[PDB]
Amino acid sequence: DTIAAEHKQEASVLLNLHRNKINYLIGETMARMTSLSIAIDRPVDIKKMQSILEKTFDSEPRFSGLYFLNAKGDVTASTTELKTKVNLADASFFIKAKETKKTVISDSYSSRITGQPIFTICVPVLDSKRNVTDYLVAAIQIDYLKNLINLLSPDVYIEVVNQDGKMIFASGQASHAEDQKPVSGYLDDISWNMKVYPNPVT
Amino acid sequence: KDTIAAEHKQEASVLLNLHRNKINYLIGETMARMTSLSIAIDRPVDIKKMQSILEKTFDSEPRFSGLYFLNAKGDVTASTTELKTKVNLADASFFIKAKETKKTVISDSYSSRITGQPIFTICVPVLDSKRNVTDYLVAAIQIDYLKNLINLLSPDVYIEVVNQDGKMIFASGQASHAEDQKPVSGYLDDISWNMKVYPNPVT
Repeated sequence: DTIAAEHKQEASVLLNLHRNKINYLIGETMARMTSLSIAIDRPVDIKKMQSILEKTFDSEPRFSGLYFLNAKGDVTASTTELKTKVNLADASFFIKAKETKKTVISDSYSSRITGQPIFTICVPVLDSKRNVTDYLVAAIQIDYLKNLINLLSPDVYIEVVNQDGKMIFASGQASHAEDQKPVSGYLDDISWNMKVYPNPVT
Repeated sequence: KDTIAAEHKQEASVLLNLHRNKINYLIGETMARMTSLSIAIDRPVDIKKMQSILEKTFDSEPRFSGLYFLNAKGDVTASTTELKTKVNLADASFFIKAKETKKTVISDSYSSRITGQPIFTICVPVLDSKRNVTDYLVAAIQIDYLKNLINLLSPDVYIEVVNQDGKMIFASGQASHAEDQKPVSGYLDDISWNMKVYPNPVT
């Protein structure tokens, strides 16, 4: 009954290793975007913004894309080469960012631009008068996070789920989890619950 | 029991990673913050606008002793700390290393030439397009702030932070608690600081 105890500890240690890596990713990304939003000289040269987004996005496989929105929510700069004009004024994160005038981290969803699952960090750009003028938007690929976890822990079963039971992603074979209770824990900045299943004793 | 020992040894290995990761994050996030500045600032750099960005950045960030901006010569030309007499940092270890390497540098701990407090600095060279160093972003962080961070979670364990040469960076907790214990220890990612967490003893 006590190889079990060790397997439960190993799980708890994976839980922490893994939340940290993701909490870092998100925290660092917010930090970068916040820097950009402060350092932009007004009025914004859209071409200049574009080159900065490209420099930033280069070599960070984490990013699905990075985008700049006008006050109306039209994508005005984009690391993804667009085939139509895109407007995001209807996305919850947009609406929430506009309202709160605070940074926002969205739930997962399927990218309007790339069609794959992602979640985004949105940072409104403010005025002297504290009006939102523009929005910086970084989108992170969910699958990137899956693989991050899957390469370090292929033989554990780990699922991440949001507050409403939506499956964000799952790593490993669910078989490795049978007769197991999972060790769980929420992330810092999104309300995703990670669940790490102890391995069974042999 | 030996059973309860291995447990406390692990309670401590859990603390090592917890705290290492917290500092590792603190440093990396700060680097990222400065890196993004160098990238997005219009060049050539306007110090008025620079001065304002540093102030905005230093806002709600008890992390910092201060943010500074240096020119190629090492003169502090923007600062979040009200300066009396013109300051130059060309002689600073980290400055020399930064000019040289044209890469980000994380200093060891030392006493602030500016605030007289114990700090360590992150120095990010600002490069022109021909890859020449034109300026330097400098972020100073209070060692105090880090002590508090550890203390906040584990005020009842003994944690020692020491550099590659045996210099005490800081200690958190009462050393009484370390008696008869071997520490679970490990180095940070971006500074050569070795963190040592001493298991709690048995009831």
